[PDB]
Amino acid sequence: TQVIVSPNIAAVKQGGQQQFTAYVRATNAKDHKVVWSVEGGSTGTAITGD
Amino acid sequence: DEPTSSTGALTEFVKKMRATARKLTLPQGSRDWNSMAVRTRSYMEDLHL
Amino acid sequence: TFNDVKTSLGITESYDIVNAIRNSQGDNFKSYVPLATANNVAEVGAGILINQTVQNDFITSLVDRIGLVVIRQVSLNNPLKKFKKGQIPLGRTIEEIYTDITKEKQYDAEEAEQKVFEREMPNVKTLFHERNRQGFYHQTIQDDSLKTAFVSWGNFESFVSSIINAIYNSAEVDEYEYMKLLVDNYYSKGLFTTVKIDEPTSSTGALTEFVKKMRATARKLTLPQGSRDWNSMAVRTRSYMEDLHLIIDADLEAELDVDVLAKAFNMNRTDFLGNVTVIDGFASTGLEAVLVDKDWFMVYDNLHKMETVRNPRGLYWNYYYHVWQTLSVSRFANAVAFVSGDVPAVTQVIVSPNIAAVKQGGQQQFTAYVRATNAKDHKVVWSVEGGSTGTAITGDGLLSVSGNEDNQLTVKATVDIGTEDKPKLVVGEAVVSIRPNNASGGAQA
Repeated sequence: TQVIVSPNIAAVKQGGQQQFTAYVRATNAKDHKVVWSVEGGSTGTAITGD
Repeated sequence: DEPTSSTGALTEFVKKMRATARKLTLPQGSRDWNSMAVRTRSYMEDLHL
Repeated sequence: TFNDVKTSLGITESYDIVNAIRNSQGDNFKSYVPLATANNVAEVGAGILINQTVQNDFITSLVDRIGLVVIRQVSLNNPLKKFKKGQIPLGRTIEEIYTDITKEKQYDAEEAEQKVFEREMPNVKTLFHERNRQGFYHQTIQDDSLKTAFVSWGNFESFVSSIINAIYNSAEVDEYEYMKLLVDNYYSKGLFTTVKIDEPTSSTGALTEFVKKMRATARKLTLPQGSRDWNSMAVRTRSYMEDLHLIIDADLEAELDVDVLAKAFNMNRTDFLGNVTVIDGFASTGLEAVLVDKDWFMVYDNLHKMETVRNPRGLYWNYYYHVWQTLSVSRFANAVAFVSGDVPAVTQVIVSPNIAAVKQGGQQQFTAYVRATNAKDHKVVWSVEGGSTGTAITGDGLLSVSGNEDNQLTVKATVDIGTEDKPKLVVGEAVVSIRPNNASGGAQA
């Protein structure tokens, strides 16, 4: 039904790294896969898996 | 889910907490929470988390 | 005395505001353009260091006088003096004793017939503090030559008083640096219980993830049953919430102050839960927010002695203010250092009472207490380095010495972390002396 992202508001230092956590809110326990992405910013600003 | 795993899993734990603690203290009681399965009733001043 | 000098003496002068700039551009320096005496104010308006005898502008034979003397006074106080615990006149060493809990046995009346007078030793760990610093603050005041430098008696006394307050400030400056040094000693020796955090300066989630580990450890330290961990001796001990002292620096306050509190409708729920004190130090790397019991500090005193001599040939006094202290750290109190950055997998392996004193042919079990930082790994590897030919420790800590065992032993509890090609070990150690048996000895059937 929805996805909740941990640290909904984040304020990260340049060069810093904030670990984010997805919380998939569901009914059937299929343990669904998350694709992480990021909008805006440079080429260097890129999210990894998890 | 583990409530320490996120903030979104934390509030989900609280909603399952407060819903359950209300069920234990309904005036009509239930069989669903003992292990002798009797219609018992708890009170809010008695529940210890 | 002095001959000529420049006015800029210790001045590096990033840019010349006087002629090279204010006379030069039509820029933001236009507010200083109409000032007629600006080239004088920019010259000596920082203060000068060498005083000339400037003549008078009209009667050139006259001189210009010092119109005011501003003796400026400072009072320097140790922020950690509330952790100081007393004074020792006689003696050097402190014997801090902890007694620990013991193990239950089962009731059985039939076995109790023959084991009335059986004996069971208590579990007592002790540690030791001894006197550390011996220093003095030499100062010399030559009162009679200093009468040439003043005109008022009220300024002469306020200056000679100030030099007496140059020591008693330095005795408070150096005592503070020694009480910070006990923290960084205790981290360098690897004895805090490190809670791995992120650097709170980077992301505000990493700040808010740090407040959670702060309040948890504070609640964990003060559980009424106590806890075996959180100290270096590994005993069950219980802290009081009024006795926890969170020692942060000034930057980590303003992170909590601007970010966390400013935006907290309920201030007491993200509070640090300690008696927060502020430093500007910890000196090492990643170390911050040391959360200790007040019994952690074992700072005692030995001598506060101001001893004076007067040279009568040259009219001066010497002021030797001796300070002798016992600056040390209890390990029976429990202490947490929230270290950001990368910390090892295992910080220390605490072992059993390290004074076992086992008879030949006897046995002794040695309990390892691994201070792991992250979650889980790390089976302990045991070792009997020391005497041999009979001395053999098992996979648990049983020693089982010998009949022939004479030399003291070094029971090692080894934990392998890291790379299999360069195995970094965290080796905890325990000592045991071997007293002779003298019965069931010699030869045997």
